[PDB]
Amino acid sequence: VKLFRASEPILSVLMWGVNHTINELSNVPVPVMLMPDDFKAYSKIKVDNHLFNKENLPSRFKFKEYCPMVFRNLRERFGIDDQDYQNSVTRSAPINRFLTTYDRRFVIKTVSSEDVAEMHNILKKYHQFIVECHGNTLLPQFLGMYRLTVDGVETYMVVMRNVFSHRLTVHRKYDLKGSVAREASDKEKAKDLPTFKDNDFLNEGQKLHVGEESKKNFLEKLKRDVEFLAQLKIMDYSLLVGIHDVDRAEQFGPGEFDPSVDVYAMKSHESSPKKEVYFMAIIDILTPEQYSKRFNEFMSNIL
Amino acid sequence: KVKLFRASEPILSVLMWGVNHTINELSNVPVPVMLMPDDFKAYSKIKVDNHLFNKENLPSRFKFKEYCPMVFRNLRERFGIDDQDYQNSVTRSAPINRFLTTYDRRFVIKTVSSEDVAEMHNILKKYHQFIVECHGNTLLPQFLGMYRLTVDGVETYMVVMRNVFSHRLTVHRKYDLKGSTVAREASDKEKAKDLPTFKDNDFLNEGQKLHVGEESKKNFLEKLKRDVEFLAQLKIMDYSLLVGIHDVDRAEQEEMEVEERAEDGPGEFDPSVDVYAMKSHESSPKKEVYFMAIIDILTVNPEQYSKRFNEFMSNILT
Ligand SMILES: Nc1nc2c(ncn2[C@@H]2O[C@H](COP(=O)(O)O)[C@@H](O)[C@H]2O)c(=O)[nH]1
Ligand SMILES: Nc1nc2c(ncn2[C@@H]2O[C@H](COP(=O)(O)O)[C@@H](O)[C@H]2O)c(=O)[nH]1
Ligand SMILES: Nc1nc2c(ncn2[C@@H]2O[C@H](COP(=O)(O)O)[C@@H](O)[C@H]2O)c(=O)[nH]1
Ligand SMILES: Nc1nc2c(ncn2[C@@H]2O[C@H](COP(=O)(O)O)[C@@H](O)[C@H]2O)c(=O)[nH]1
Ligand SMILES: Nc1nc2c(ncn2[C@@H]2O[C@H](COP(=O)(O)O)[C@@H](O)[C@H]2O)c(=O)[nH]1
Repeated sequence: VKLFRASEPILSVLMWGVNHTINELSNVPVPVMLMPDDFKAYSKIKVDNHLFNKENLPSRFKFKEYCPMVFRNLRERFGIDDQDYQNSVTRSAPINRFLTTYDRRFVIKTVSSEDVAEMHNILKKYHQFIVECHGNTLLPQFLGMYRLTVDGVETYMVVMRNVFSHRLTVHRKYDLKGSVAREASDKEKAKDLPTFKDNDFLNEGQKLHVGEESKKNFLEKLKRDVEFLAQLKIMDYSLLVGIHDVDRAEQFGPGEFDPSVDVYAMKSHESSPKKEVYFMAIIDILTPEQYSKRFNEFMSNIL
Repeated sequence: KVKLFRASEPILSVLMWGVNHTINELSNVPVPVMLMPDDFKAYSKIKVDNHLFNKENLPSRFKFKEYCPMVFRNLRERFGIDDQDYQNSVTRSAPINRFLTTYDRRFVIKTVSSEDVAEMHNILKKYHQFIVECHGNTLLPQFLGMYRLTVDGVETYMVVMRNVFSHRLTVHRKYDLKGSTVAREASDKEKAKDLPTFKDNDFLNEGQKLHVGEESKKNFLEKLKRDVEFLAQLKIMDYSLLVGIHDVDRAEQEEMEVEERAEDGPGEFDPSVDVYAMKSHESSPKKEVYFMAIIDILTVNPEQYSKRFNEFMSNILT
């Protein structure tokens, strides 16, 4: 029994919406291949309830899903069961725009009209790339795209796999581009979880010890990714890096995690100083050669 | 577990889609302690525009309206119908025949007019009360859902009710009885149909009689009494008693000829399912099952119509 109780009616519509579309899809046969029209397709539902079911939900609202067959396919290729996706969004209000499902597995990002256009723009190629690389990639994993209409207002959302662990705490965040010079602001430098940048990183001497095992895979991955982003003539994307300090945690065991769920996590190396878990993925790709090449190096340095 | 809502006509796919949709939604809605007055003016309305998506069985564009859903859910409960069952009966496979039956013959789906839906609203509060205080024991139509479908910009109203007839037992003869003083008979056109709808004068001509025996006759006549009086209270007129007769032996042979043909439990029913069914008196000639319900509830005035109706239906059985 799902009430879709959330701190805000937008979020209730979202939960209602994700629940409705996933159910709907469960009655849609899984096709032998995606078709070009699936890339221009959408489900639209308009709800108008008179004197009924008002407790958590608005009486009137619209919910639109973009390209449901493509995103259902992406979920699969990313190793994600539709029923778990649904459960993550609906069992409980997502929490604090940049939201997270209650179980921290999926990030829910508000985006713009042009963003959604940019997405349509790259979606066939992005899909094809996901196929070719068998789901293994540092790129953002796009799970669903949606427009909500509440109180006459439209709101676009993209749902992604969370870069960070969902049960492990992060002690560092470093947004990295590799160019110029970027730093953390005074105002921000004193927040609980500071979003440091390139220079703040190098001026700390911070390195990441994953061995040459993990580094070989990671770098091979990184280049094919940024090459793809470049071939798409895209840029200004960062490498989000999270650092979890095991020991500090002690102040179901520490450092323990499920690689199939925390897809970006990486164990520290034997021959390494402190014991930690790193999280590394490419974020912010919705907007060339020079940027890629550079970003590729700067990243291959800290490691 | 996939449901395609495959059907001969888009309207039917939409119906299946809608009952399925509204039942799931209702499942995330607490069962109230009691119904509230707004519940009697409530409705749900969904509007779908699919673009290049999910077009095999459903239209791309349609609307589904459920009237007073909280009331009808509660009605289903008081008639001992589980929502899952109802949903399955409607959605597992297309209704068949406007007048439809669920593929499993448990429920009837009648296409009705805007006026009908209006009349349903007029009487809905009192009907519910009357169903509460007779504990669901009535010859009246038992209403389970009311819907408006929209396909190709055309509106279609439907009411879902329980089948007057058994869902297993075959009917071999049926009558529509009113008791009117006017003449009422089966047309020449009708008589040549497979299962003709005979009328008042045909039933009398045939010397027909229904042998239910005294304990059942009383329980029936007591239902009829409050039912018609209730209908009388409301402005209601010109409803009929639907009478279906099932011949036990004839069915046994028909079954027999059904196997032999393919080659190339004894006149009983569940009274919690076949709610209008009565066995024949243990002293009847032929062994029989009857089904008897009032239908169509949406000079002579209602009170006198009821009175007429009553005395006739009372002389129909023995
Ligand atoms: N916990 C978490 N934070 C993220 C993730 N992706 C991006 N972020 C953070 O959320 C912020 C909001 O997005 P942005 O400000 O870059 O538009 C980002 O700057 C980044 O610090 C993620 O997957 N998990
Ligand atoms: N008495 C009553 N009639 C209604 C109500 N809602 C719809 N109707 C009637 O039912 C028919 C169809 O209404 P519609 O739902 O198509 O607007 C019309 O005759 C309309 O007046 C209601 O809440 N109360
Ligand atoms: N659509 C709609 N129609 C109504 C509603 N209330 C009444 N009607 C229609 O208006 C007629 C007159 O209302 P009444 O005088 O019987 O209360 C009803 O028989 C019904 O057809 C309503 O709330 N919604
Ligand atoms: N099997 C079955 N037939 C019904 C039921 N109610 C009405 N009918 C049939 O529907 C017709 C009467 O309603 P009509 O659709 O003409 O208004 C008659 O042919 C009658 O036999 C029912 O509950 N079950
Ligand atoms: N009443 C009755 N009729 C039968 C029986 N067996 C066959 N008949 C009838 O006799 C005719 C021949 O049936 P058949 O033997 O060809 O199936 C058919 O009309 C069939 O309905 C039976 O056991 N009882």
